[PDB]
Amino acid sequence: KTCLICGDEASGAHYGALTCGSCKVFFKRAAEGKQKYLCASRNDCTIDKFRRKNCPSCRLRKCYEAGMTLG
Amino acid sequence: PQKTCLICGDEASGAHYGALTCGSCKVFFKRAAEGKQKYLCASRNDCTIDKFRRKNCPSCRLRKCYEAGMTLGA
DNA sequence: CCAGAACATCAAGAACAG
DNA sequence: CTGTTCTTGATGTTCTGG
Ligand SMILES: [Zn+2]
Ligand SMILES: [Zn+2]
Ligand SMILES: [Zn+2]
Ligand SMILES: [Zn+2]
Repeated sequence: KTCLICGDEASGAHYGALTCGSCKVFFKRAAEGKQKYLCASRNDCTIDKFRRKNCPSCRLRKCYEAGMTLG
Repeated sequence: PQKTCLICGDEASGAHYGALTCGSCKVFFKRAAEGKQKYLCASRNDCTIDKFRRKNCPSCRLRKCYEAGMTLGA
């Protein structure tokens, strides 16, 4: 019943596994406009309801990594 | 011959609340400075703040400030 | 020159529309 | 569900009085 990216709330399957409302919207806007998001630390940046915004780079790869795509 | 931000690195504005800050940094501080922002760091309070990633970790940023010795006036 | 106020952006997460 | 638009907090850049 929970997201597999941020771990918050699941809304359904989108471009792959379960995602939160935002993780859905994020993944697209993100992977499409190809923006080299660079982590600010050591890439392990824990992502969740509270922090997911803090670092697109880490969030984004968590997507590809946890299975996700555009088609 | 260029003055640089002691916090973000962007083009420095002036001596604000304590040090050579960038435009935003000045403001950024004052706002959060005294307020319940409750910013949360991602990793270990040791991120690297530069003009293009200052938005990422507020916590670290502000902390860097307090560390650089900024202030409002006690 | 600087601390603030005032006016202007960005972008994330929610609410919609098809 | 997926594509698009709206709302709003967090930020940024100008404009002001002392
Ligand atoms: Zn999520
Ligand atoms: Zn990160
Ligand atoms: Zn700065
Ligand atoms: Zn941080």
